[PDB]
Amino acid sequence: AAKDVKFGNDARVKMLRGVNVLADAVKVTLGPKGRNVVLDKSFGAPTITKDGVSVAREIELEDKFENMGAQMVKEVASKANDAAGDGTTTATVLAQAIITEGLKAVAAGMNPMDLKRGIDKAVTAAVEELKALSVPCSDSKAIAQVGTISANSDETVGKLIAEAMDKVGKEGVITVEDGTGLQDELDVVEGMQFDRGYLSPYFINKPETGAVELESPFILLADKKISNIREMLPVLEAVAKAGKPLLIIAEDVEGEALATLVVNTMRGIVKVAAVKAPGFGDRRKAMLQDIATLTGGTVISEEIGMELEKATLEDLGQAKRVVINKDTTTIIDGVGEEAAIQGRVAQIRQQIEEATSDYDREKLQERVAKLAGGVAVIKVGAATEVEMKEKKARVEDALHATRAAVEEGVVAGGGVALIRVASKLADLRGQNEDQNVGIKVALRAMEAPLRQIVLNCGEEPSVVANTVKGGDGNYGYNAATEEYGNMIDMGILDPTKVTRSALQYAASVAGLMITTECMVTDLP
Amino acid sequence: AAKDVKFGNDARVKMLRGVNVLADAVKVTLGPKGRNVVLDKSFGAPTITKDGVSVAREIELEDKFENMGAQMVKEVASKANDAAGDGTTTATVLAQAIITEGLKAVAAGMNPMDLKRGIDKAVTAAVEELKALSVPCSDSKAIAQVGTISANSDETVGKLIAEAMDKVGKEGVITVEDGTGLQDELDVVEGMQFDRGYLSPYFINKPETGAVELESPFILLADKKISNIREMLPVLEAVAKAGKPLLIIAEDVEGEALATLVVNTMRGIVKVAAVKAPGFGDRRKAMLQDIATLTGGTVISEEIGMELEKATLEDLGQAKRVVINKDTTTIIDGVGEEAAIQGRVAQIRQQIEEATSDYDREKLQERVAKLAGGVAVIKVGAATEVEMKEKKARVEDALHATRAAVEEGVVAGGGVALIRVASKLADLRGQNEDQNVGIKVALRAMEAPLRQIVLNCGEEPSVVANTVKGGDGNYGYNAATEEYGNMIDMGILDPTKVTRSALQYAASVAGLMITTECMVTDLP
Amino acid sequence: AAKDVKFGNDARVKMLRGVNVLADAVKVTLGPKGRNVVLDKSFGAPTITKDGVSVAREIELEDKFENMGAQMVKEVASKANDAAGDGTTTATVLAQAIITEGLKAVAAGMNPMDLKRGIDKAVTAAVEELKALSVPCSDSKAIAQVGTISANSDETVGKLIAEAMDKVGKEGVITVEDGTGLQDELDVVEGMQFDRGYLSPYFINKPETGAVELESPFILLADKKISNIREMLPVLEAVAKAGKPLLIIAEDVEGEALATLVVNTMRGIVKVAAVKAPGFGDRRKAMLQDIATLTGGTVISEEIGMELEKATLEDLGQAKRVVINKDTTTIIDGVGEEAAIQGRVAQIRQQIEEATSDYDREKLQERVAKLAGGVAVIKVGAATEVEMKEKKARVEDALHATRAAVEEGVVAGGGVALIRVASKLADLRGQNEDQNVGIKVALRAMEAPLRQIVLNCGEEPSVVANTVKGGDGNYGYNAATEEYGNMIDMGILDPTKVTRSALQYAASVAGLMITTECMVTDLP
Repeated sequence: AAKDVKFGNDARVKMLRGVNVLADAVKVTLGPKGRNVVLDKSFGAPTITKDGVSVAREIELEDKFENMGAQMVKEVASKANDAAGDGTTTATVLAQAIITEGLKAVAAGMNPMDLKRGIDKAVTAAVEELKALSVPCSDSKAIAQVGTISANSDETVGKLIAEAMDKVGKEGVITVEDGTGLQDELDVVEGMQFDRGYLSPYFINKPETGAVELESPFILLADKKISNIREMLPVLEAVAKAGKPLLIIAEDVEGEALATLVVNTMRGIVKVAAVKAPGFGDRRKAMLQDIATLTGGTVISEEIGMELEKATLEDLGQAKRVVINKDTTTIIDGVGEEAAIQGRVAQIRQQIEEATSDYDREKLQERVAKLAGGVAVIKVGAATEVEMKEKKARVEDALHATRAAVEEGVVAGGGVALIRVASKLADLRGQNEDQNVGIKVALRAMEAPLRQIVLNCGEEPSVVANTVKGGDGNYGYNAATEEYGNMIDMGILDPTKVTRSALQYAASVAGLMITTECMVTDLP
Repeated sequence: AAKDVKFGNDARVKMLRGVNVLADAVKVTLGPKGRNVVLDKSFGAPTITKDGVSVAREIELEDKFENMGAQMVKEVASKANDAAGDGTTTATVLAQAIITEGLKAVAAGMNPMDLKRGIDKAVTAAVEELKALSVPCSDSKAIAQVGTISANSDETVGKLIAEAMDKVGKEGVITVEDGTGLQDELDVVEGMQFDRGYLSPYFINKPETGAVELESPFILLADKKISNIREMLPVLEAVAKAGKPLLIIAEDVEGEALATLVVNTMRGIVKVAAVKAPGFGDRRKAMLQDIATLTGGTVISEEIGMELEKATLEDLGQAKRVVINKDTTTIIDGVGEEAAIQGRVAQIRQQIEEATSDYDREKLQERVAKLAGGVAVIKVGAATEVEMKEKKARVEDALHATRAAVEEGVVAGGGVALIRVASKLADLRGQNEDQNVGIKVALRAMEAPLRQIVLNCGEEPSVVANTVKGGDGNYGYNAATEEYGNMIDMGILDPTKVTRSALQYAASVAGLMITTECMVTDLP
Repeated sequence: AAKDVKFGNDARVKMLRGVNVLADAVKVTLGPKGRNVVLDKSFGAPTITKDGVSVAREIELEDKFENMGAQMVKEVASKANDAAGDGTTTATVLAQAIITEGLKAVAAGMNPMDLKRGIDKAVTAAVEELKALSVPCSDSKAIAQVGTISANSDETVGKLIAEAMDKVGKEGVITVEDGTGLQDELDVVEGMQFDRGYLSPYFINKPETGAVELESPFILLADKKISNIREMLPVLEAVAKAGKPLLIIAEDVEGEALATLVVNTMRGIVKVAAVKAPGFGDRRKAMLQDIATLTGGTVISEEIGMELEKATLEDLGQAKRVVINKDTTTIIDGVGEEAAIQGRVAQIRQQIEEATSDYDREKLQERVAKLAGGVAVIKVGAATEVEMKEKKARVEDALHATRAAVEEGVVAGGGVALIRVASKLADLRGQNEDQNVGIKVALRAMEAPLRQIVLNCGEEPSVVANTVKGGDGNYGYNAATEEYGNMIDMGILDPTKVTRSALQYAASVAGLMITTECMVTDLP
């Protein structure tokens, strides 16, 4: 369509107003004294969140140009989220900051392109700086501190999380769902288990709820359904022989097998029952050897060198016992050597370091966790729904933050780290003057986080910042207690990684943004 | 789409105007001197209700922002209803209340987030408080009082309700339907009975209307239909032998079977007839063992280790007699040991405490009531339809209220309970000042219910409230009689559970709401 | 539709405003001190580029006539891209330039048609001129210089490119993809390899990730799928005898074959496995002889004078070994004489020089590179996405530019070359006066590039231009260092070919454009 082009200052200005609106709408939610924003929804009821990125996304401006600037900055808040799911708001603040200044300098008559570089360098610099301050977050305490700090100062959270991690381990999986009650709840799965119920409800062992407890069973794995393919009695009778319970897994099982199966297990002929494998072809199949191997079984390559009956009783796997309901199955413990275990695990290392990451390493580690480690889930408590949301939301950030803290350590919160590394680069210079300004600009913006925080407390951003800059190391203002001191001893930690991503992502765009000289878009 | 963001005061105000509209439109219906509201409907004729939640839902504002506010408070009114189906209006009032004050304090320049905490704490407190005053509602008298009080002071109601509960028991099921005449009517089903008529209309025993009364029959249950599968005479003749009438249940029955059956019961060979089982597959089948075991019969696992004829006359279950029409069957009594009865009941305990609640525990408790207790239904009398609606409505509120009072006890109505526990927390304080205000705010709001009721009587809300606050325990104003006294002895009872939910749900949202600093929505 | 015709000056003016808009919007991005532009997108986020042609495309004007003018000049910026993927901005500058002056001269009352010729001639001349100064770019140093200068002065780029070229050779292929990290990364494939993984995952030789390494295998090539056509064991067993591993290639393979194949390679009968050929019918088949001939194999003319088993073990090709995962296959080295190699290559010469050029000579030289040379890929580093683009973008430009400098040499950048050849034609004349102006016009415009560059540095375009014109040979202003000197010694090189296309394409349209006397289009 016919366009509307704008150059220089006009364009910039527009762009900036755009940015500001977005920014301003995200600032409000920064820090312990951060406030909330309400996002409307034709869908259901409006949403109340303090999650910066959540906000960002909803901002769209009528002014095509104002809008563009907004639509750009929006991505820092975004990328920041994909990186480590937290720090979003914070990040944004820095862009807002950088850009403002930047533009002011371009308006000053400097070459934007050098400004950019000056900034870029000043940042590359600022990063090593942080990696310096980053200190390992390893004890459960520290971890509880980041979770807590992340969840807008909710101890219960960090506390819970810390626990989970302390249990499921390092490669143990952790997820959060809506809770039934109003209290938060932590459930931890032990050993091997999955989401499959029994097809033979009649085959319930001891307890109710479909509770099956095949004492010392022989696990059996397949690659097809069993309508009338019931042929396999050898294998079957082989255990009727040993007189041990039997667990089964495969594409499925028709009543033909079940029926007879019912009365067999009934008459006391053979205590047995079966449940379907995971889910999709490559899925389920991809997950069985593990199972077998675990319990010491011999998966049936219905597709390779094997067949139905085509298999001995010793091929089966063995485990202490099992527990099944109409939706889940669990193995108490399949006697299978660690040489096998860590083995089946070791081969997961390539699966691990994958160029797929998102979705891959996900369902991946899951098994990895079930394959020796543990799986945990958290149920968030809330009276309302607009509450469960917000709540469960913050719970995840924290969940991520901790994950980031662990892999990349932490540094002093309250935006002191940055403010601190800024002083450290007070002597950083570039190829030319513009560039030096470009650097100064950035350093200057690094005070943003801190003083937005302060401002969210109705206090002098500039006065605090000062006294804070006067200090050393981790001397920092505690907005919550309204008194200075050691940010770390006070447990106000920021996972090094977020602080870093926020600065990078922020600049990465701000940088470009301030080098706009023309803008094109459609007509009103 | 292009948005419209609003920050601080502006946003808040709008939000509040929105709340108010909603609230105000729901207040009007509070208390005995509560009035009605009319909800238009393109559908048919307008609706006239005094049900707060019914109203809330209908409120939508043109001002995107005023609307958001309303869309939010609307949820308290809602949740309150999912929780215990009553107190809705009341709940709302508190929010309205909490928010008003809250905002005023934010305007005062206080940190909203502490305000929130202050409130939250003040509430957690207020709750134990109630759990304190809650006293067991067990006698039918009390139960009639909550029903009555619930149904805007209609004794006939509480009266009827009390009766029902007194009959069907504790686990007996109770439902309300539009009645035929103008008088309310209570029907109570005794023993076992469902909604299936006879396929063989010709097989009518004694009375008319298709009235069947097979004396000392043999009940038979299957899992299939019988077109030409008429093969089964062994089992048949076995009874022709015994000379007893026969009842049948299964997926269905074709004339082939019927035809022959007709003349058989006719010529006096075998007095019999049958009727289809419950409804859906997993439905009906799920409901048969129960039938069997009861009368002492052996359901036919047409699908498992069983077939047609394959079953002895002894497998059949027995009962005194039965009564069927063209739409309902009923077993006078199937001699089946209590070992079996309570057994089939005890195993319902897991079905009971189910993470399904809504829809599950319903049809569930139903059978439960039929497997020992009793079932009841109420027919509401009304000349018109616009009446039959309102009437029948309130009837349920009470039906729920009672249910709630039973399980969670009760406390003094007139919003005295709250006003009372408020005084009890006159010394509650929080971590900082803002928080103390936050608390104070909340206590202050707990006078809302009471003084709205008063206002709904054209009387000094503040004057009453005072005298009421001067009193102790359950001293309370009786809006209806316009005179003070003991709220309990007067039978003005509120099921503890509602009073509690209304406060919780109300705060839960209100709290968040007063921490709004920005709002985003689409353009006008 | 009803039209709107405009004649002479009116039309022209409109047409010009149109051009200017477009032009002006592309100028901003010229040179090291070039700035960026933002192209909005309803799609996702806005785009930030410095790529002239990228911009051009987005420009459309509301004024039907102003629009036409823009729609015209737009093609120079365009064609310039199809020609050598760079110089786009620059080209545009010249048109803008030529047109302006031209029109002014038509307004001067000259015959436009001669103006055109004068220009055309002036250009043909200027071209030989360049071809004169063009000097061979052959050393890696020079090659990195154009890369670098093309990628807005990024050495890392020219550096990287220089290397790749220095590896893959002259006919080696080079491509750029988004990298994983933030660092740019260069990967170079050695020998023969394509994008096909193993269908027999179980057939993983040594390493994980599905790593197969058939040591000294026999390669097999076919023209069909092998479900049950398993027939061919003579061929199979043939190698089972020689005890060598085996690689296969054809339409496909079904389990029937795999399954058995599995246990064979398992039992240590015959270590083998297979992977599908390239892709489409003509495709895959097109690429096999090459493979065969390479390893010294005999492709199976399943469609001609051959069949399944119909083929001896000696038909098979042989290679050191192979490397396969779930996605790619690679031959370490098929022992195949060079008489064969360069032969299968020599025949590619006709394929090469083709009238299809685009898409033809692409996938073409690919094999060519794989049939003796080497394949290379570059991964671009970027924190954001809006960065990864711009970055990766320029990277290609350079990738192109080099490609051009090599085949057509280079000349002095900073638009000196042109300004230089301009002085060389100071005595060029044509058939009549108008024509002489036509020439003069053109020469005059060749200062455009230079002084736009200067202007993008906030400096006197005319002042620099002078001092630069006062110089000789490669004396030129260095915008970046803001100081004059030898453009070549400074490594500021422009692939001769681009400079030429830019001038040509520019004039080609400009010329015509200035001979507009009427314009037709639709009504507003």
